[PDB]
Amino acid sequence: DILSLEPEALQIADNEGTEAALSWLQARPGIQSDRSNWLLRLLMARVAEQTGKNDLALHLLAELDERATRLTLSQWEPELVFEVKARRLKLLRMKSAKTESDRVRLQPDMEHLLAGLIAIDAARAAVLCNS
Repeated sequence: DILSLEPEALQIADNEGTEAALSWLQARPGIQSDRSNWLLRLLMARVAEQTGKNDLALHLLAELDERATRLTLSQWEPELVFEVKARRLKLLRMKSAKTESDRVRLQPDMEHLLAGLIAIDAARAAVLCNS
């Protein structure tokens, strides 16, 4: 999107020091979600490798790579996985009211999905707790 396109951090690293460029990279206010949180260290790695440091680039990427083998299913792209689970809840309110004898066990199939949404976006889920 936008967070991995910052060429002006190279425009500080050749005026102020390469330590000062890494200090500039953390104090940008946009880094909220885990996608832009992870790409920022690669941007820190690009500034570190370009100007002649080339040893901090390993530890910037190794501290990147351990948590790179995570963030799998609903961490990256939370807008997509929220579209999946909101449909499985909206379909469960149609299948019942024809066999009224197995509705005593639908509640974990709802209240785990209904707790699967509050871990993603608590604002959009509040118009789904209606009866």
